Amino acid sequence: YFFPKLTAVEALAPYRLRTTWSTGEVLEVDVGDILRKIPDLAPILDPEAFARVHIAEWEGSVEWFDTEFGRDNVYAWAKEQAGEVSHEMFGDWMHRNNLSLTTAAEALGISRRMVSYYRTAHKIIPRTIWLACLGWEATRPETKTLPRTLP
Amino acid sequence: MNEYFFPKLTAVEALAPYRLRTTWSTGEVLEVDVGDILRKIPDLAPILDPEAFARVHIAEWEGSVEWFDTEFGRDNVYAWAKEQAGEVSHEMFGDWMHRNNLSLTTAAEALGISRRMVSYYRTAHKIIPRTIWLACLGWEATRPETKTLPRTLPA
Repeated sequence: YFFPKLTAVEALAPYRLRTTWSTGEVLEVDVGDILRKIPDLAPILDPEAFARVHIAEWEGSVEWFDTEFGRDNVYAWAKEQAGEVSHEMFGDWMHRNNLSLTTAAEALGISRRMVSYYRTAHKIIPRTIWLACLGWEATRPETKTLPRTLP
Repeated sequence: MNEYFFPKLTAVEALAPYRLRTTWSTGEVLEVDVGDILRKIPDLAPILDPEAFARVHIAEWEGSVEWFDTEFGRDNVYAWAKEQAGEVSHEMFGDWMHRNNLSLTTAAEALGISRRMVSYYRTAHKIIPRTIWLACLGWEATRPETKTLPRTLPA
């Protein structure tokens, strides 16, 4: 799952969006690259159709014609474009290392609850935690204790 | 499917009746005769006056080629300009998709090209090569029920 709720979206100058969330966050995000990448999204490149952006009823997604972008993906891209670590980066770290909430928690030295919060975007990911994720990847396998230097 | 037309009409100039010169955001400068279409729509008869024709411009906001009232959509004018030069228009290509009930997926599969390239051709983002249009017509002539294509046309 994904914790934040989208409460507003507004089109700026193509192809930038302003998104407002239940967390009180107001985040901007450029969706130009994805609209140019995916052929099916071509009608949205027309500046009059782009301006038509709204929240979809059922799904809480960013929509022009039909639920184009899940709110979770939009939230991650905004974090990433802003130079922060997104819940998707954290999820990718877990998936590529075949970690559960439990083994991720043990990997990082934090609680299971905290791992869940990071993966669900319930809590923003500190720089410290992402450095730890990479540090953990750089020190595999699990030795008896952590090394004094990088291998 | 919804429509997107990539080129923007950036200038229109009345030449000798009834030819126009059109400039586009693609860099293209294309001439096109509209005399035949004007003659076929009784409501457009006043435009046939050389003085009236000379007053062609781009419609405020709406963007069509206009004399009195948004007469020709820029996308149609672009298509006619291509067709009159003996080139394949995005409308010919879109008509081929439409009359065969094709999507980006089934058109791409039909022709053996990418969905992106189908979209580029459809939306006038890329000029359509002669080879591609011949392929559209060949596919229509055989409409293969399998992936494998026949050695000859059907009888």
